[PDB]
Amino acid sequence: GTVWVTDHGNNRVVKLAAGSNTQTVLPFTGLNTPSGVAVDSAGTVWVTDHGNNRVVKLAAGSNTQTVLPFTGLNTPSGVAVDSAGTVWVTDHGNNRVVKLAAGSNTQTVLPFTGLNTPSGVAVDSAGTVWVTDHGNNRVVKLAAGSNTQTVLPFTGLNTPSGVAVDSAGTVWVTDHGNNRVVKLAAGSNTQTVLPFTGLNTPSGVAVDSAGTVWVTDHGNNRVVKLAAGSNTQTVLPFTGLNTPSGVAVDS
Ligand SMILES: [Mg+2]
Repeated sequence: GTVWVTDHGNNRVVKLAAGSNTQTVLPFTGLNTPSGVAVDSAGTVWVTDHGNNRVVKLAAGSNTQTVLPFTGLNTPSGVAVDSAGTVWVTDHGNNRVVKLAAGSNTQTVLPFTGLNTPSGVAVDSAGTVWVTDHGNNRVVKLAAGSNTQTVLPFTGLNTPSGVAVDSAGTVWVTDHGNNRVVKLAAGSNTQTVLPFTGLNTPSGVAVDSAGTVWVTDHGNNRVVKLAAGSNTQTVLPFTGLNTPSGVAVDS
């Protein structure tokens, strides 16, 4: 239930530990316009350091930032990590999605086709990869071991900015251009719209195993949350956010 946020406008990553209402600032260094964040159950944090065309990670309680050995990134927009430690990145400026398997020294390009300005990525424990294909107003997926993408049956998306998936295969998307969050359950082809209100250019979404949903409400400099079944959003007690770009939660 810990929440991490890329506080883009302030070139920093903040967190609110489970049970705390006072954020901490993580000791990343030299970030610029950081665009997204991913975490694992060990509390390692990965960040797309967008303005520096790189991906960095920080282990829990450390003072060591590691630059991951990706190649040729341009304006990278989002990151996802699985329990095996593979890292996926939406390489926005190159219209592609790349990954580093844990322990690999060079990235792989995923066999998506026709992407434009991809904005975000999520993975599940089966290794399925979902991408917000922002420039085409759609969400695409590759199943583990497949090289044939499919397009999810969302409707009416505009400049979608981020995606999250749970262990049941439900998919949530920040439909940025429409100021809303939409979801599709696994066996569903009819989206619902979550009861957030007053969102402005929402930038990212995270879910936990209990079905709580957190959203970086970028245009209002805040993070909002709906617990599973809730109909009233809660503004988290972060302070000083500016143009926040992404959010990740752990269990
Ligand atoms: Mg973004």
